[PDB]
Amino acid sequence: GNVDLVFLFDGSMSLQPDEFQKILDFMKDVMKKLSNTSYQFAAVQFSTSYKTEFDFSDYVKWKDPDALLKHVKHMLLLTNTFGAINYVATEVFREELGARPDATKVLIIITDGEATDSGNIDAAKDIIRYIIGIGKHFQTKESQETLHKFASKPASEFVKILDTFEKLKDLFTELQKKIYVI
Ligand SMILES: CC[C@H](C)C(=O)O[C@H]1C[C@@H](C)C=C2C=C[C@H](C)[C@H](CC[C@H]3C[C@@H](O)CC(=O)N3Cc3ccc4c(CO)c(OC)ccc4c3)[C@H]21
Ligand SMILES: [Mg+2]
Repeated sequence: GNVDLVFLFDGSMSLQPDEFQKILDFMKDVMKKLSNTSYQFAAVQFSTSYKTEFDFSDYVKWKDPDALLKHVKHMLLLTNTFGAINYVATEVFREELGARPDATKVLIIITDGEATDSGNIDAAKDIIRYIIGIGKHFQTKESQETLHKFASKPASEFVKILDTFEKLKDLFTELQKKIYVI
C-alpha cells in the first residue's frame, strides 16, 4: 500500500562519528530494500533543534539514498524528542512537501539517549511510531521504559532496544527476513 515513512534520527553530542554513520547506513539500507515499492521517504535530524535533511518531494526526484544523505552535518547538541516528534507531525507530513493524503503514516525514531525536553505528542497520534534505542544509555530497564511513551502500542512490537550500534546490521537482517517484496 501507500506508506509515507519519516526517519527521525538523533544527532546528539553523545554520538561518535562512526556511530552516527551507522545510523545513516541503516537508513540507506532500508530505503534501498524498499526502492520500487510505493513507500516514500523523508529524514529529519534532531538534537536541540530540527532539520529536514530531505523531504518526500526530494526523494521522488532523486531516489538515491547516497545522494539524498550526502550533506548531513552532525548537530552535536541535546535530545529534544518531544519537540522533534511534533516537528515531524506538523512540518514534514504536509502535502506541500510531497506527503500523500491517502498514505499510511509511519515514523521511525532512532536515538541513543533519554529526551531532554518535556511535552506531549497528541499531534502525532495518527502516526505509527517505532523507536529504536541504542547503546549504553539504555542498559537499565527504567531508561528503556521512558521510550514507551513515544512509541505506538504495544511496546513489545514498537520499541526496539539494541545494546550496540553494530546490532543495527542485525536489525536490518530481520527486516530482510520479514518483509518480502515480489
Ligand atoms: C517488519 C519487521 C522489522 C524488524 C520491523 O519491525 O520493521 C519496522 C521497524 C524498523 C526495523 C524498520 C522498518 C522499516 C520499514 C517498515 C515501516 C517496518 C514495519 C512494517 C510494518 C510491520 C507490521 O508488522 C507493523 C507495521 O506497523 N508496519 C508498518 C506498516 C507498513 C505498511 C502498512 C500498510 C500497507 O502495507 C497498511 O495498509 C494496509 C497498514 C499499515 C501498515 C503498517 C519498520
Ligand atoms: Mg545522545
